[PDB]
Amino acid sequence: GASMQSAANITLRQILEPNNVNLRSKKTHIVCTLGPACKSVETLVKLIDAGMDICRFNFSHGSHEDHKEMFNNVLKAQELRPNCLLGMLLDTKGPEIRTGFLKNKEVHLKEGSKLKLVTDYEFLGDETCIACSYKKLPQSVKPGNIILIADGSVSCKVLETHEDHVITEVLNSAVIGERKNMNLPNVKVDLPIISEKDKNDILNFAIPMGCNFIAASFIQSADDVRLIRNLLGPRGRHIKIIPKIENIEGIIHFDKILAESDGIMIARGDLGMEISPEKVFLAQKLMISKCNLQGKPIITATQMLESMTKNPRPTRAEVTDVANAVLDGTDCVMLSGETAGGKFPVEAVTIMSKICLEAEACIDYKLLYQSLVNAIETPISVQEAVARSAVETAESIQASLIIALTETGYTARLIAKYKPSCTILALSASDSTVKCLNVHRGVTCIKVGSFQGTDIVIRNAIEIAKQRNMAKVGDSVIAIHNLMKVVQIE
Amino acid sequence: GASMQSAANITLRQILEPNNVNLRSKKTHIVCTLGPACKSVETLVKLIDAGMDICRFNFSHGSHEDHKEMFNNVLKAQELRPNCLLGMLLDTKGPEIRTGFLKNKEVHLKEGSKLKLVTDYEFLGDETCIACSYKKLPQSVKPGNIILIADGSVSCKVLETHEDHVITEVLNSAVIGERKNMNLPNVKVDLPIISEKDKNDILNFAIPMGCNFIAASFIQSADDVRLIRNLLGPRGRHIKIIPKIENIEGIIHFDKILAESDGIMIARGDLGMEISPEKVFLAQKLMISKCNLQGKPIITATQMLESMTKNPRPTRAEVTDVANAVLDGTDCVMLSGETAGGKFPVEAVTIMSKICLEAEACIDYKLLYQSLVNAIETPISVQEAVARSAVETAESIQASLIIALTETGYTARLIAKYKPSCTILALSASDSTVKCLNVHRGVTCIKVGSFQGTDIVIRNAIEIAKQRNMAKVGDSVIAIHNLMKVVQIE
Amino acid sequence: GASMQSAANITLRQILEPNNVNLRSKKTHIVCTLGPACKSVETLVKLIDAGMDICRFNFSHGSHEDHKEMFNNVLKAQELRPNCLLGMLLDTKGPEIRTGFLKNKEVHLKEGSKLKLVTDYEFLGDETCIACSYKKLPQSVKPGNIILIADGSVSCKVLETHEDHVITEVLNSAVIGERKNMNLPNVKVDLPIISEKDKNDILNFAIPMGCNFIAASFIQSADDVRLIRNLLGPRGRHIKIIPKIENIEGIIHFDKILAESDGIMIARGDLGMEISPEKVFLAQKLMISKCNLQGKPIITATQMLESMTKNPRPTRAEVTDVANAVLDGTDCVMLSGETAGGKFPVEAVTIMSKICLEAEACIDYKLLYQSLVNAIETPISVQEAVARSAVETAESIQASLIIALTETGYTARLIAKYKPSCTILALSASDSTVKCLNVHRGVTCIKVGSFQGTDIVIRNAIEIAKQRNMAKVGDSVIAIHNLMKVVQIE
Amino acid sequence: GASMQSAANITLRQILEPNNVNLRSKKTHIVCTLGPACKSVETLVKLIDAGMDICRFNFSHGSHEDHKEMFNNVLKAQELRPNCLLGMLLDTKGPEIRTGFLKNKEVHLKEGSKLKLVTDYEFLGDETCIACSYKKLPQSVKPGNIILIADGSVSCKVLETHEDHVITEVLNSAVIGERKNMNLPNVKVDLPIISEKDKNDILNFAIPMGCNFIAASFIQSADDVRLIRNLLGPRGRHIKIIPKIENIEGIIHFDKILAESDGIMIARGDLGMEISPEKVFLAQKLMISKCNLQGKPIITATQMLESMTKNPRPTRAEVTDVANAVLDGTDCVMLSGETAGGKFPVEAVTIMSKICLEAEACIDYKLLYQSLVNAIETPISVQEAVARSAVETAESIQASLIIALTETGYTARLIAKYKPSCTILALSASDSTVKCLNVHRGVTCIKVGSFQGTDIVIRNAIEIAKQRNMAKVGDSVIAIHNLMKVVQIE
Ligand SMILES: Nc1ncnc2c1ncn2[C@@H]1O[C@H](COP(=O)(O)OP(=O)(O)OP(=O)(O)O)[C@@H](O)[C@H]1O
Ligand SMILES: Nc1ncnc2c1ncn2[C@@H]1O[C@H](COP(=O)(O)OP(=O)(O)OP(=O)(O)O)[C@@H](O)[C@H]1O
Ligand SMILES: O=C([O-])C(=O)[O-]
Ligand SMILES: O=C([O-])C(=O)[O-]
Ligand SMILES: O=C([O-])C(=O)[O-]
Ligand SMILES: O=C([O-])C(=O)[O-]
Ligand SMILES: [K+]
Ligand SMILES: [Mg+2]
Repeated sequence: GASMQSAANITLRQILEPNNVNLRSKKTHIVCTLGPACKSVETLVKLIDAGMDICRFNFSHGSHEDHKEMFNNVLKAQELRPNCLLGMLLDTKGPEIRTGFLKNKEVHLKEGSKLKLVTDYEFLGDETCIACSYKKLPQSVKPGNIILIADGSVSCKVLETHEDHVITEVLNSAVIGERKNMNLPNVKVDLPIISEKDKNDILNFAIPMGCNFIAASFIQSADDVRLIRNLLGPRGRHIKIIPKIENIEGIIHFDKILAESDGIMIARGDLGMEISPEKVFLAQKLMISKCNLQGKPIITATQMLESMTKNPRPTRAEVTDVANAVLDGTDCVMLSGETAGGKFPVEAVTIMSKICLEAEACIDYKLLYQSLVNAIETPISVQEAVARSAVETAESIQASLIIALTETGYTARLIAKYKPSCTILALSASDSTVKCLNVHRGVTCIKVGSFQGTDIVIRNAIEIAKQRNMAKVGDSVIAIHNLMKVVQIE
Repeated sequence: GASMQSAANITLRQILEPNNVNLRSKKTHIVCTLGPACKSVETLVKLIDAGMDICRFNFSHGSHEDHKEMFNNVLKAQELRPNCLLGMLLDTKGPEIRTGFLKNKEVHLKEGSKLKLVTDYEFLGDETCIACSYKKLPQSVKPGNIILIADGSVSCKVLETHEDHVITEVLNSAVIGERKNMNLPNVKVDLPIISEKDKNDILNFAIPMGCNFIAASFIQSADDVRLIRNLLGPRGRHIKIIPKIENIEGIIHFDKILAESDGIMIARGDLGMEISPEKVFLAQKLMISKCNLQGKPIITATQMLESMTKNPRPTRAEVTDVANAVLDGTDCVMLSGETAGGKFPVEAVTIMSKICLEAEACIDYKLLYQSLVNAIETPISVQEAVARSAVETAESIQASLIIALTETGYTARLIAKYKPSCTILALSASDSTVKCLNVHRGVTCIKVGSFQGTDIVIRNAIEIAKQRNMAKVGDSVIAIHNLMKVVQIE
Repeated sequence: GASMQSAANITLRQILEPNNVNLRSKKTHIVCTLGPACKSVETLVKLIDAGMDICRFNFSHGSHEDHKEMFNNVLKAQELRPNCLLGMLLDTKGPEIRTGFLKNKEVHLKEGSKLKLVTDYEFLGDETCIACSYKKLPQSVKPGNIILIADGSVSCKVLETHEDHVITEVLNSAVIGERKNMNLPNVKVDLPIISEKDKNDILNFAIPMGCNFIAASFIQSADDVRLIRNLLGPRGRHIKIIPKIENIEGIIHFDKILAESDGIMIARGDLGMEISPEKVFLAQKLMISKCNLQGKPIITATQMLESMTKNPRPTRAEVTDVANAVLDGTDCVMLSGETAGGKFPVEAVTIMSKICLEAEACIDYKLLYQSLVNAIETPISVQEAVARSAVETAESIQASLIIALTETGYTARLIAKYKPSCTILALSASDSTVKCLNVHRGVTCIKVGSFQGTDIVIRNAIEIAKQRNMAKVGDSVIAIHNLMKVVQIE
Repeated sequence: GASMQSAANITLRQILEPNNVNLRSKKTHIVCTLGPACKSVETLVKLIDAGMDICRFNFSHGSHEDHKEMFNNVLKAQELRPNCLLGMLLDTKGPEIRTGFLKNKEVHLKEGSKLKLVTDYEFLGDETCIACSYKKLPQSVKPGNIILIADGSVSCKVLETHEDHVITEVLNSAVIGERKNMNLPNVKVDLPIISEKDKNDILNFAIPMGCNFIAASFIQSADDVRLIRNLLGPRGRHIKIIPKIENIEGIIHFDKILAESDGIMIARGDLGMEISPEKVFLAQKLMISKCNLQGKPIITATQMLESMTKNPRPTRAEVTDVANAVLDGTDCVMLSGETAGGKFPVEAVTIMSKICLEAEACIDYKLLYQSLVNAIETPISVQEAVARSAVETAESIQASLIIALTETGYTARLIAKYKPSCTILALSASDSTVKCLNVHRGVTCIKVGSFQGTDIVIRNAIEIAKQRNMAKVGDSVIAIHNLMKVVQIE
């Protein structure tokens, strides 16, 4: 249980006058799933200009080599955009059930047609016959059952179950590519949380490549989170674990999963295949509420701008979904197929930033802070109080920035919890910190020198803030490191 | 200048437990647009069972012939569903700009290909050449301009402009049928709000057929409402006027439009094409808030479950759009192409009812009553105070129903304003009242045969309520008629 | 414990413009202790005119015959004021320690002088030697102890202890009469809750004379209240038990005492002698809150306008004490020595009415209603719901009266709990009801005939209301009997 | 116009358990009027221990030499108590009307006795004839007029008026001394705001002796305040002007008077004689509410514990008066005759401190700060923001103190406005600041060295706070000087 959503203030002015502010000045961060549509350095720079903050590498697709290439192109895109430090997110395979490979890379499934599902996962399929990664499929499904494919974009009714295959009837026309996700109704999937393939993805890519986050697919318990932490060991001590909530067990054990985790991802695609589509908005709102209360970052994911895979504009529902995720209190929003395989990756990232800018602009921050402080039980730590004091002071004097000097990012995470109206400028001499803080709403990072003076580091930040149009002369800034001070910009 | 959104109480119970209640028990009413996909009595009966409350007739499509056949098949579906009293809504053409007629009724437009937009509206087009209703189109657009087609699901870049035609580039692949809506960028449309074609539809369909509402397209002022009211005359005195807000002028003059109107339609499709898409959510939240304060009913429309024109289940953004429209304070939600030309009309309506039930079970109704009461100024009339108290009493004792005895529907309209947790049972002898109240959230009507004893009317209504499983023996009911009484079911 | 005090609104015009209103129009009711100072029918009539609602007969003073003569003078006063129905309250002796009788009816005790305390209670004393009613006095005190007399107005330090007597030092100058109350420090009084004399006062005066309330001195448990209820028996079934909280045991067991009681008296005199004076204001604010939350009436008693026993004007502290008792939420305020023995009984009652009216005019009834409704947990009974709804409907339409037709008084008590801005006119055929309801803030009673109908009764009530200037033509009145109706005075 | 009162939290524990805490640890400060009852150094030392914070010298009484010997005795007492820095308050005569001098210095006026009131102020009166300071007296009052004496403790009905005297009837029995204040009914007193006697008192006592405050009698306008400021000149620039509101003119112009002043004194004695006594509680609450809003200090004065001039313990009304002034939001409470001429001055100050501590113990500081912040419009100055944050932080971490380094007292006043739960420890090099901040609730000063750094002054303060047990090992303290730092006591 929980109670929700931030108070809005909408004027005619907001609806009619254009919001010409920079797309990178927004508070909500964007997770972009990388793939063929945005592989080039040139597209990665365009995505940075449009508002990309975190890069998602889905290990359910591609290969280590193709992911290694995309990763290095991101590093080259960062050399072209020095004021942008991107977080690197590895999204695991986990205990997934997938469709197979295809002869012509795309099949055009038609409503009313029969589709045979085979267990030979090496088989290159076509619209008449496709493979399933799950060898127990014939024994697991029964005639009448609805197999869901690609976030439920395809529904198949089981007609007959055999020894090695299943005959289905396609219930709707859809075009799908390779290795689409699947859901088998009321089937207890006999698959480990961490497979040998997951182990090779984490140890042989995540740790050597320098990923900041592990988005663990299908987490069911706090024990699963500890298992990954242990797998990561001493070398991966700075890699954050973001469990993905996408099954009933993740919902039931949410509170404990959240306690062990470094943040959460609401994996609505697979979740909306497991539970009734109408139940997902409840699960979304509940999980955001809880995360906001614990000060843990949350990523709202999947089918946010779905139509944008084919159209340069989103539907009406898609706009409200992004806006309402922001007003619910999400730290991040996410783009999946819209960036990885769609026709308009840049225009998808662009309008998402515009929707975030609009939604953030009508939030009632004075009220938002009051509602947080009322929910959080006091006494609180000295660090939390000073962090909170910074947010209230910033709001009272209409300060442009909160500058936090932090090695671990702890101070910045504490300020972020109180959702200030202004940007948080986290200043750190750690490379993991400056990229890990990207998952927290409204936190912008500057990488500083390891043993540099408090006041010189603050002036260099003010100088970069002036250089980035974040603050002008005459403005006030809050500086925090246990103390808080108000500096007038000059 | 508004402030909004109701408080949600979400438990694990709500997420995980199946809701097995009747689809017609929901408070949010559904407007279905009728068309070829639901032309049969069998299908029209399935939509009634699924939760349809108001039938929409888009006079921009079909013919007077096709619409008469449709109207009469609804009357036939009602004979089979006597506990359901549907409202009939005529949606005007208005000062619209449309794509013309097609050779094979449907075309597959492809990304990067050229499209010739001609001004001869008799030209049966193909994927290379399509007619445009606004003869002034070549002199109205300029090279580089983005023409929007079918709620902006098709974007066209003007390459060159000629005397009688325009040459564009199809910026995305899309399949479109006949008479798709068009938006011309920054063009002041020289067309009347009420045309001769519109007058013929109102005077020779709406009045003879007995339409309960006029959804007036592209309303820009209160004088346009006054105009339709005077047009309707005495013969159409019980017909409600529902201005559609779908342009900048409709937004600017919203307050004056609202004051003259009988309710509002948020026509997001054409509005989303007129203003930047990211600004539609702002418009929607502001208008719902303003209507909620005035006690005027509001219909949230377009692209609510768009993906369901092809798939038997919606996207994650579609589910939240509906849920959020309900939590915003909308009275009705609408289906356009999802029921008119879609492949899954019955499943579209069904999931829409399920999302409404799920969102309504969230609302903290005691907090919602308090916020309405705080935002309204005391003193109010004796009539409003008694309606207000019926809602408060109903909530305090957890009453099953609020039974309103009303000729006009005014009492039911007042109770509905205070949004109670239980159903408002509106008892009227008037056929127009009974069918008009369908636009107010949570109002269910019984048509009474006479105006006998005040206690016989109430007793017979409880007997009907019990049979319909709305009320059970031992429940309390509130009866309002100026007084309020609490009655025990026996 | 609890949390408290109602919202005040002070304008300059309230401070400067005179309050010309009738003194009996106030909501807060006055309890006047009757004695030699107000024995005459002539004075009792002026006391009615100055705002007296309940008469207190202190059985610690006088005699049965003297109390009977006064009671019959109250009945003659009421014949001259037929619009005034006084409640009769018997205050029991209880387990009290009293000073004796005096040779000259008064003693002028001088600071520094020695005072001998004797145990022969038949001895008429003087300035040098006064009797004490507690035989165990010399064995109950030790040298250095401070004996408090007359609400702590006299302090005596024990110098020496002997078999049959005690020698003390008068610590302050004071003039005192006979049978003043006493407090012995750290003494658990070896006296019963109800003595044979208390039994005789109850059964031989309260039941035969027809008293409406028993204010029981020194109640320590719910067992004491049940003892009294059983002592009253069938003949005393309509007599209300108002326990007096005047010792630690009464505070410790307050919640259980309150549950059995029909109301509470904050007997601040003795309580102020038993506990530290600074602690009494805490006890008072807590008790009023607990009573207000239960809908049980409370009387704030003792030393409210003390200085007015000698002066025609009160002190600044005395005015704030009365005003603050009203804002705290007391139902009644009491005058003890101010009316029973003082030099200005009429001017004491006059100013008390005037402070009450001034403070009642500060109250924000909308905020007061909201607070109570928030504090009381739902579901509430249908009866309590319609009572609550009559309060809200009256405030919403600015109604002049709440007309409640009740036999037992139950309905009027339910309305009185939600503290309306307007008077509650209770109509009852029961003579006990009509006199008992006086202890409730804002309730005015009219005795109706047993065989009169609802319409006849509501019409005569409205007629009396016009005659009494309680309501005028054009005003709205709420009538409740389970239903609520709004009536226009014509 | 205003709305008010601080929310209480009372438990049985606070009522039954003894609070044996140091009387100088309270937040509310005490203003003591010095007179013959407390002339000795030994008594002044006991008054300091009992909780005296400001010394009032009423120049309406005694001689210039009497006040000087008194001031010197205060200076001597302060040498025995060095951890206590008292404020010196001069109370002017103003445009006052007084009773004359007596040949027995104290007379006993009896009820129903005739009294002559002469205009020759050189006459030594008895109970049959007393002098008046207003020569215009028999040309200002008519038969039936009630002349008031000594805060209205004596009422005098005019029997007849002549040329040099009047004949009145003593309406009550009272013993009075020399120079008692007087109020003439509906008479416009033709006297100056500051007389030549007031001029000599301000210029030849307040400036040379070093008074910190001037409580100016009967201030009517902002022009009167500006006049005193002009008189005080640059020599007395550090002297605070505390206007006394004791007339209709002072209430009508309170806002402009408050704007010009350094604080306010609610002079209830004369005020209660000018307006109806039942209206004084309205004035008190409105004025406190307003002063609290502007963060200006307010003193609640007269008859707070009046009965204590004769008794070692107070009335019930007196306890609620002090307690309720604290809960209303008063900075100081004052003692007049209780300390200047009474029989029990030490016990009066003791009980006053005990009531303060009790009232302060039930204040909800988190709710108080919330209400203050909501009542003050944003943006505010950086100085007010930081000060506000010191309060919020202190409450969040349960800090022991707020240490404010301030030269003028500006910082400490800004903190005092937000009423923290912990003591404000103001540190200043200035002697006037240290003795002026006493008028602000919860402020304690330590006088520091002028040429010492911030960090040496803070660690010295901590060691003094430790010695006084105002802070201890393990505590958090907030240090403010524009910044806020949280210091751990080690
Ligand atoms: N009566 C009808 N007959 C045939 N097709 C219809 C009918 N009504 C709607 N449609 C089809 O469904 C689609 C969506 O319906 P809808 O009523 O929303 O029309 P529209 O083109 O979007 O215009 P508008 O902006 O007025 O709603 C139409 O474009 C059309 O293809
Ligand atoms: N009926 C009476 N006859 C004579 N004197 C009375 C009477 N009632 C009260 N008094 C006088 O008024 C004073 C105050 O009255 P009060 O009723 O408060 O009694 P009390 O002595 O204070 O005892 P308690 O604690 O019951 O109030 C008494 O002490 C007595 O002097
Ligand atoms: O993995 C995801 O993001 C999902 O399933 O939605
Ligand atoms: O007309 C409509 O309904 C629209 O444009 O959304
Ligand atoms: O009996 C009383 O009223 C008292 O003691 O205060
Ligand atoms: O002067 C005063 O203090 C008064 O009148 O109260
Ligand atoms: K004076
Ligand atoms: Mg005075």
